[PDB]
Amino acid sequence: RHMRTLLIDNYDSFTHNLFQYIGEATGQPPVVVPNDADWSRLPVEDFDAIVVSPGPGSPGISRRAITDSGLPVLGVCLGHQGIAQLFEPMHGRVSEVRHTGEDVFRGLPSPFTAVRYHSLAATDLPDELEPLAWSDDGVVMGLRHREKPLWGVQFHPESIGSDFGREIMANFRDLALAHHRARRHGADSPYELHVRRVDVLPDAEEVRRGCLPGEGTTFWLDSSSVLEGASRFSFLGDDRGPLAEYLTYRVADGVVSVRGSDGTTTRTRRPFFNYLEEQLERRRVPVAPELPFEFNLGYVGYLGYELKAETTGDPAHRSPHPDAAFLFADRAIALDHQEGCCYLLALDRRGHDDGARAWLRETAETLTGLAVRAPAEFGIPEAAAGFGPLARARHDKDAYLKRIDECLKEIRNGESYEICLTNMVTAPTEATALPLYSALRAISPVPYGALLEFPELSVLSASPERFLTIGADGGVESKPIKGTRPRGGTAEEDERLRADLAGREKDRAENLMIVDLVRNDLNSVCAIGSVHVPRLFEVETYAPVHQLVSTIRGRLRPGTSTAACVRAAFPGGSMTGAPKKRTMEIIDRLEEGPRGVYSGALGWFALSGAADLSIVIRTIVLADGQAEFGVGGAIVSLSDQEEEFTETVVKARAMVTALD
Amino acid sequence: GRHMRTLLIDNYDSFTHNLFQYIGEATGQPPVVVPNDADWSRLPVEDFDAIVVSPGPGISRRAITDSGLPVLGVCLGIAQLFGGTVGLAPEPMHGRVSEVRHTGEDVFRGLPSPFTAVRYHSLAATDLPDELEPLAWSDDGVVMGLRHREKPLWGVQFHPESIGSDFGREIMANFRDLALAHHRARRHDSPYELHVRRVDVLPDAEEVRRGCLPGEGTTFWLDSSSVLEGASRFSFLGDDRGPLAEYLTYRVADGVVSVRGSDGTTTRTRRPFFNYLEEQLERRRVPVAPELPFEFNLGYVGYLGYELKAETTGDPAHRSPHPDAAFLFADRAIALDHQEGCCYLLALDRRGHDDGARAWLRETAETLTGLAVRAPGFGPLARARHDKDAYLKRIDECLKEIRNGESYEICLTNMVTAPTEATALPLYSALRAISPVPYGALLEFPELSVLSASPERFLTIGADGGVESKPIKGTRPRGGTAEEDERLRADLAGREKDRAENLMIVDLVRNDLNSVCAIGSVHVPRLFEVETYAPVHQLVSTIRGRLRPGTSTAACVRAAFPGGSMTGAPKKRTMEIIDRLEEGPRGVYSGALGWFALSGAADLSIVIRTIVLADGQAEFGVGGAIVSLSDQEEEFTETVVKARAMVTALD
Ligand SMILES: N[C@@H](Cc1c[nH]c2ccccc12)C(=O)O
Ligand SMILES: N[C@@H](Cc1c[nH]c2ccccc12)C(=O)O
Ligand SMILES: [Mg+2]
Repeated sequence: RHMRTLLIDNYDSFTHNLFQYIGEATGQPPVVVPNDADWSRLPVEDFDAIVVSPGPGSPGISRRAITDSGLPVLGVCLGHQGIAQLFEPMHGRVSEVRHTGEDVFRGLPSPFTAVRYHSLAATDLPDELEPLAWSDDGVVMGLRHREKPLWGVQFHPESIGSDFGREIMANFRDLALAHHRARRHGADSPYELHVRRVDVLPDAEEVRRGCLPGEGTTFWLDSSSVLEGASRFSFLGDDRGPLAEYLTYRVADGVVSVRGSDGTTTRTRRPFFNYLEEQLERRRVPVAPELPFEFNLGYVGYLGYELKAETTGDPAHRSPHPDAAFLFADRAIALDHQEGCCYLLALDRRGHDDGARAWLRETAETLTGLAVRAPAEFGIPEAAAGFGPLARARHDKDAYLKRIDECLKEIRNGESYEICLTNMVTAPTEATALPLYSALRAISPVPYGALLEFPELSVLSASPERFLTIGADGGVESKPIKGTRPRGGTAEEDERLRADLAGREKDRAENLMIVDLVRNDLNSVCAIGSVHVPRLFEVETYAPVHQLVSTIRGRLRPGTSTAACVRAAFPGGSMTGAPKKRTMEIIDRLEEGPRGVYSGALGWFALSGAADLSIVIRTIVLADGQAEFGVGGAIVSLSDQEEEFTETVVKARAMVTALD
Repeated sequence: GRHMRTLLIDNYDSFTHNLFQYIGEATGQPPVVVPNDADWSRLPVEDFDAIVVSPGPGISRRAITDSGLPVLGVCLGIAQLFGGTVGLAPEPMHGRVSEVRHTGEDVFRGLPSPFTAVRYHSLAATDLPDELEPLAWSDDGVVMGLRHREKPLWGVQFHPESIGSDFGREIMANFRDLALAHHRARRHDSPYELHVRRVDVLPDAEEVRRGCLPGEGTTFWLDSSSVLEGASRFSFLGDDRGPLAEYLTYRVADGVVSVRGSDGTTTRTRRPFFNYLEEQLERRRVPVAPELPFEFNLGYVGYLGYELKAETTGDPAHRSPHPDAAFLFADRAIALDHQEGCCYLLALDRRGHDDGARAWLRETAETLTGLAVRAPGFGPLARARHDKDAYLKRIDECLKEIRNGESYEICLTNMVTAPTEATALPLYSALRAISPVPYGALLEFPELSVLSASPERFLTIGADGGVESKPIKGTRPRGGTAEEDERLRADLAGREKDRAENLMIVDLVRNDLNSVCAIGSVHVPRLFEVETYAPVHQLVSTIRGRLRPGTSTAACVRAAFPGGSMTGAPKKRTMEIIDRLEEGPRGVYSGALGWFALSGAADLSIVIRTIVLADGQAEFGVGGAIVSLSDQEEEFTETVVKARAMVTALD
């Protein structure tokens, strides 16, 4: 559903201006009720946010909305003064307003112009209210309640002489969504989360080898590249805990297989995304304030491409691997690469003591023993050599050139605007997961690296791509990568190719169409006005390749689960193309087989409702003495067949090099 | 009344939810999304006001052809449906930007040319049938915009909602506006029949009053005494001699509507005036005549008295000595086109009969052709209700209310009365020569004569439901030299006090228009523009909106009356202060004077710089904004300055 806003009219001549601004900012008009209306009569349960309009004179139902309701409230002028009390003269004149950039003022430049309609201001402010903004005149322009979701502005955002009025109203809408997403959680948690900070940062690979079994189900979410703003944390754990479970899914059957600490495999004939939504709602646990990350344990694993059968796609091909595979992590180790410390997370059932407090104690001793001095740290045409000596692509060059030709025909007939045509390469190897991964992470250090060691398969990911980062507050971020340029080797040819990638209209167009596609997916589950693009066509360089990256953000609608958001956006637009449904049908025909783990999502669903998912690219799947890795690229009207083939070989190089 | 219901047909493409967002933000209401494989039988198409047809790689055909509703086709349709060609573009372009140049018409209203748009097509429109018309072109010479010349169909061969496009929200709002215009038009079984003859001669306006209208009897002269391009162009003259003509007056005391037929009998009706006017305009609806370059379709010409506030948001604190409303139902009018130099004659028959309307046109056409060959302090005996000492204390009282936060701005006015041995026409002749204005008016009614030298636009409302208000607030006198005027118009635009006085009224009128206008439609295209007339320099701001569907022209006037530029903010509480301190009625002054067209259009001035003649005495209102920064002596002197035009004309 969309969000519901109550606009309380205090009988001033500005209520209808606020009506317009709320309407434009939130995409839904507020329900207007008079101040002297009956409170007990009003269906306040139906409403999700109150805007208290300016009134004449000094600070009826706007009092009850603040004290009792418990709903998000925005006080405008006399509503602001109302919040200040319950807990020089300028009319139609402008002041420069300076602020901290928090809550209703986020995104706004300091200063910004606003008009004031008052002779009275909040001089002595109560201890439970903090000021957020001041006029050049030196009176309080913004305030907040430190616990309750209450906000005040001592100016008219909707005044013609004011700037960023719509933004302030969009910010209040955003604050109210996050408040109602945080109210869903109560005393309903079936687990107690124990946290322990250890003041050592051992090498992540020492933690994997030293703390995790070696044999059995393990996960390692590996920030092998650490850069301020891009990546900060690594996560590791195993299935040895008493409350830990391993979950698999087959589309063909449509059954969820679940292995507990009983040893029993439970078969449920249902869809995975609904299964996950249900478990995540039932197993809800609130985020810890002591943690600088929002992964407070939960599900770690991958969603395979073929899960499209439950989204907007057809079950055309069977994967030989599970279509979904997740460890429910009851215990995990978190490395903070910025601050140089560790966090130990362990689940106890809210009533019981299942040795969670004991695991924190034991693994803390182990980790301090691994803390030792941190050790010391390709171009074309050799990058475009082959897939390796023992390797065999599903489609050889000729077969792939014909699939590209078929893509160009489908685009000429106007069936697709962009096709992400991919190939699958299978090479025999006797290599074990961890040694092979140790070589890969050294070759291609990356923000979204991962080693999953599951019974059916090992996943060795050197992905740099963010699919969905969802906060517990309902904030969504997607960083689609599309537009690739090889490295030069010669640092002259390299920075030349980097500049070529940012400038070429072809690559910009490849990226833009995916930005529009991901915007569309997000808009289907996000609040009207929340979906925006703060960064377009940023260049990111990694050991193997130069990548064109765009950033899309949104805010989930109330009643939309984190699982619902991923379903709406799965499979990733950056791995399908536009329009998605018809493009995935073209992909089904030309690829003549499954993608499997490749072009799916890999990451975690937290018990806090937060999530962080990568796109599975630059990944080796190890199963039964065989390494298989996907490679692909965008086909558009302007594409050259030879160049597009060469691009799939280049993208394989990190995986080809790791294997030998 | 209600908000517009937009339908969005989903043609199975990854663009629908982006269009959903942009329609939502632009119109303030999310569209209903319907799959293209829906059943048109079961679909309640009657409940929807507009259709957006999403791009594709169904019921879209029935939407454009059958439905007969406003349609915006984006990318994928209208071209091919009306026997147009779908031919290959010079270069296929998917997610590729181009500069779009356009005429600035319909969906392109207010967009700069060029603007940037993203394209997702390999096919374009080469040839276009007579019925279709191109509105926009790309930088590689491809049609980017079209419309049907009759049916309300618009085509856009780019994605407005694409991240790489600009002014996408503006395009969807423009389409919403056009959809409101189509639905306001289709509503306008007519009781009357409108006859129009163009006469390519322009006589002197004052000689048409003397020659064509009688010296005694009920007459009107809407006088563009000042004529400037895009400000004033037309003058309207008429009398009550017609067979269907009616004189209509109202009293707030009784709440009685008195209508006087051309037979001579007067029929009385107990009904709130705005509810009567709405009811009559709804009954007497006659479509716009596109032969006419003006919107006045015949109808009611007259004034709304300040005391009508008792039936809007105000209290009946004082009874006007004059009628609280007074309108001549003009069945016959002379229209002067000062730009093109021709006269238009409008005459009204009843649908059933022929009452010599065709005859009146031919006769007065010969009369006008004949005339065009001939002619192509407050005063010495004046008495203010409040003398200086009294008016200064009413300002002191205004300042008390402002310090106690009861009002942000009070428009405190005085009423001046002076005896005169002068008749309506000679006095107005002097007044219009002294102070040429766009909204000059001579209304000669039985109870009173109204001599308006108002430059101020209250509400200009088109038949398409487009509303404009130009509130004036911030005044300065003229100077002796041209160099003195430049200083004073520079000073008026610069002072914080005058800018504040004006801004608060802009916020007030925006609020009034938003109560009756579509979400997103209300904007201020011009803020703090200085206009110069004979008596003073005026600080003027322009406000625009579009009426909600099911909001009458009369309903819009009711919601905005009295004008914010003559009350202050907040209007309800400030009008109570005015009631207390003025100790009597304003009457015609600070009311609204103009016309209500049978087409649903209206053009109303604010009554300022106006003399009322009744019982052989002249009376005129003057006032000004009182704010926290107001000096009493200065505010009083301001009222004496604004009297100069009325005082010089009387002397
Ligand atoms: N880079 C993430 C953690 C992470 C590493 N590899 C991943 C793979 C999938 C999901 C998350 C991750 C962070 O800093 O918080
Ligand atoms: N100036 C208006 C007509 C007009 C003149 N005086 C008026 C007084 C009231 C209303 C309208 C008018 C026009 O050109 O169209
Ligand atoms: Mg602004």
